[PDB]
Amino acid sequence: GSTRFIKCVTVGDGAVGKTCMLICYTSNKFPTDYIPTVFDNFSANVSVDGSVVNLGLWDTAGLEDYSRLRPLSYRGADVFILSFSLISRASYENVQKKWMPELRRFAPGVPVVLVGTKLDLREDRAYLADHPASSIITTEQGEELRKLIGAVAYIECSSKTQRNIKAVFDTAIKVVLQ
Ligand SMILES: Nc1nc2c(ncn2[C@@H]2O[C@H](COP(=O)(O)OP(=O)(O)NP(=O)(O)O)[C@@H](O)[C@H]2O)c(=O)[nH]1
Ligand SMILES: [Mg+2]
Repeated sequence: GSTRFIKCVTVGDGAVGKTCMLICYTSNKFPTDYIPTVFDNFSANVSVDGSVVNLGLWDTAGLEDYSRLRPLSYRGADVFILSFSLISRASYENVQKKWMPELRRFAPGVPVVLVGTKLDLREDRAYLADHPASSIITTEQGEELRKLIGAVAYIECSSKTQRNIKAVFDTAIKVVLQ
């Protein structure tokens, strides 16, 4: 009758973990193989701050070949999740250079939740030992990116260890409702 339906579109570079995060959100576990390029999702009656909502999750591919389809998905969106990987400075720079400009262009004033993915790798000593320090985005650098591009919230998460997965989508709801 009145339950709000929220269209939330997740975007960001190839291989940052957008699909794993959508899958992890409903299944509460890390999908370790057979990951499709896109897996749309939904959760019903999600209660955030006592308010109940249907959250529709549109997955999008980061692939360059699908760049003309993406704006078709942006149409009618209530909120975007804009993802980059915490162990990829390149993905972080693409947020500034590629993703935020496109969202601003096709969907001005739609709130953006910035999300840094793969938090487990940022905290993994072998991973850190074997990659340049400059590749790694620290929380202060993510929060700065949030202000710089004008996103409304910033969440760091790991699908692999289930850190802050629920917070990503609870934040997506809050930003639409508050
Ligand atoms: N260590 C770690 N790996 C992750 C995490 N999430 C995703 N991955 C790994 O990251 C790779 C890409 O994940 P995927 O969800 O397919 O990324 P995507 O952003 O949907 N890629 P596309 O843009 O091509 O659809 C996979 O190898 C996957 O296991 C995470 O939290 N931690
Ligand atoms: Mg995907």
